Amino acid sequence: QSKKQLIEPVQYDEQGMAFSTSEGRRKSATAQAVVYEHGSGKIHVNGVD
RNA sequence: AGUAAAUUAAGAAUAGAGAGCUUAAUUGAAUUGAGCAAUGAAGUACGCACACCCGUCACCCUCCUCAAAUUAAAUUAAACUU
Ligand SMILES: [Mg+2]
Repeated sequence: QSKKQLIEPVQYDEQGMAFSTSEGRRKSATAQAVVYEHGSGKIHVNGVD
């Protein structure tokens, strides 16, 4: 049993910036984050700050 | 331990009727042993006495024995003289 995280791929946007996506589940909530390799720390949740 | 707590929603059943019941969700803890030891099991030893006691005195009836003398009921060797 490999207790080692399964690294996600690194996709590319139309602009060409690198980004990865992953799902998360806590209680009944489910989230789908889309981290970008380069940014200024701007997190937008459901299109809101 | 997503527990307690708190806050919500729905459902069953009714024509209507619960502060009840069932189910779902949200927020979300504190604590978990230097005893003073309660049960249930395991092991361990011992305690108990039955198969779930004696003593005295209480009324009851019976045989038994001795027992004071009394009253008797009755018994028994027979010898001896000419
Ligand atoms: Mg009602």
